[PDB]
Amino acid sequence: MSLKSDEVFAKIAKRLESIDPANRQVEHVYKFRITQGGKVVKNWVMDLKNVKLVESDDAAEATLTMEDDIMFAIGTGALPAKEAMAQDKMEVDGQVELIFLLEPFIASLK
Ligand SMILES: CCCCCCCCCCCCCCCC(=O)O
Repeated sequence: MSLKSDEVFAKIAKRLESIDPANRQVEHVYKFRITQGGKVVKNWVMDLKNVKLVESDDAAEATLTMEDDIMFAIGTGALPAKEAMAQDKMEVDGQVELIFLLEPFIASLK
C-alpha cells in the first residue's frame, strides 16, 4: 500500500510542474535515500529534467539522505531542515546552495 513518505515524492514532483519554463532557477540531478531506522531501504532520484521523481540510485551532483520519518516531516515542511540536521539526525552531502534551493520549495508541499 501507499505510505506517508510516498506523498512527499509526489508533492515534490507535482511542484516541479509549477516552475514555468519562461523562468527557471536551478535544475540538476539529485539523490534521495530512504533509510529505515539506520540502514537504507531504497533509492530515489529527482528527475528535474523531465519534472518527475523516480526511484533509482546514481552518481548525482548532490546526495540527500533522510529517513522515512523525516521524509514526511521535511517534505511537508513540518520540521526545520536546519535544526533537524543540526542534531546530526540527517546525513546530506551536496552544495549548500543547491540544497538551499529546495528549502523555500518545501512549503509548496503539504
Ligand atoms: C533542502 C531539502 C528539501 C527537500 C524537499 C523540497 C524539495 C522541493 C523541490 C524543488 C526542486 C527545485 C525546483 C526549482 C528548479 C526549477 O524547476 O527551475
